[PDB]
Amino acid sequence: SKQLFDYLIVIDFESTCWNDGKHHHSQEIIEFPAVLLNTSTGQIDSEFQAYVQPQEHPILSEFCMELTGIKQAQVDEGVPLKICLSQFCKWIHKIQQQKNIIFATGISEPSASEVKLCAFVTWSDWDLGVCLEYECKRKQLLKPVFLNSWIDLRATYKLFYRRKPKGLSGALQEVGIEFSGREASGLDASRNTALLAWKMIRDGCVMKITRSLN
Amino acid sequence: SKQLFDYLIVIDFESTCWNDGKHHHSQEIIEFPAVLLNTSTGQIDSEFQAYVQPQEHPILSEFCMELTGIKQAQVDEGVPLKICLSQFCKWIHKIQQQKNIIFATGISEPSASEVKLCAFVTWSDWDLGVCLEYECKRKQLLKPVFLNSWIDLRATYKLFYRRKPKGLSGALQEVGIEFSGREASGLDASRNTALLAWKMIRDGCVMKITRSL
Repeated sequence: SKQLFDYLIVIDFESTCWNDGKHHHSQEIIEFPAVLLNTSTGQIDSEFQAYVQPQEHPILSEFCMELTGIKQAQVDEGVPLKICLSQFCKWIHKIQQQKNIIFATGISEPSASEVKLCAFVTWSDWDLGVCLEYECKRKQLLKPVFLNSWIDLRATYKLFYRRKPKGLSGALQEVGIEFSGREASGLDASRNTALLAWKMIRDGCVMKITRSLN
Repeated sequence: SKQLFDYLIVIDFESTCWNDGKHHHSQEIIEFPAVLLNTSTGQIDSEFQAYVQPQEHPILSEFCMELTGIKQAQVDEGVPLKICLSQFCKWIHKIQQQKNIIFATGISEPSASEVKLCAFVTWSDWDLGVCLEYECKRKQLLKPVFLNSWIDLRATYKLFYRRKPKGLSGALQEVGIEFSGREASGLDASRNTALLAWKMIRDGCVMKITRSL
């Protein structure tokens, strides 16, 4: 099976959250992880991780610290989301200059092996379609335009293996990949999502864009 | 004090929820309540209630059934969300045929004629700005355009009384309205939210649109 993208960037956001019934607050990203997956070798050639300091609700709840495993001192040393997006773009620009990566849906010219097509992968459409999207609009921040299209890996998992998975853990378990300890979060969840994408590629799944916000 | 809107429609959604240690992002509406408040008389002239059958997670968790008071058989008898908006629009169309209500944007003056201005009121922006909005966008359903602007009663309470309320119950307690027992849910919570809005009108608060999409 021939893949369209030479690299995927897998992202699994962690954010503030509460489950106190009908009290509803505004959620802010607290961890911004990304792993660069090589669709030809299967390895992780580069990683990005930044803890984001919340501004509207800077105190992490016990439910949130229990769910994400993130301690208070980590978001206290972290940077606001605005600075985080600048750091992430610097990382994107770095991996472009190193691996000759562009973000395109296809080359309308004969293929040149020097250029590499890359795409963003998330588990659900929640990361780049809900979490980062509706937070940038509410804080009037500039969202990088290359995060407006991605690959919903859960939807890709459903139509490929022809079954409905019960979360990222359930999907990994059904294909024989079992991890130990608590459910991964942040950079660990991103690495495991990239493992699932690599397993799907080995099984012959061609990763295609599933959602666009344009 | 002269009010801008002649009627308010108060909405307090109930939705699926879990507390099983896992990450949960998409919630589905399971109760669709709405009360029509008369801002001049103080009465509730009409009500709407529909139990919505969830599709992505049709089995209500025990944490959800306990928190909302909704039993599994009620959403089993309920209708999908798509059908629910059609019933809600028929109810909107019905109160239009009876009370001559219109929904208009950028209203800088109370109506002085036969036509009556109405607006939607919810506690916080979560109901019409997060819950219904994301669920319609992910399910590719057509959301009624008149649900694109509303009155955040929590924000209106904060800037009017100049104090931080501890939830809808905390807000009611601070204005002398005290309830006992479990936290209300669904249609009961909508009536209690409309009670708060009526008292705020009595204190002189002019209800204004706070959010528009």
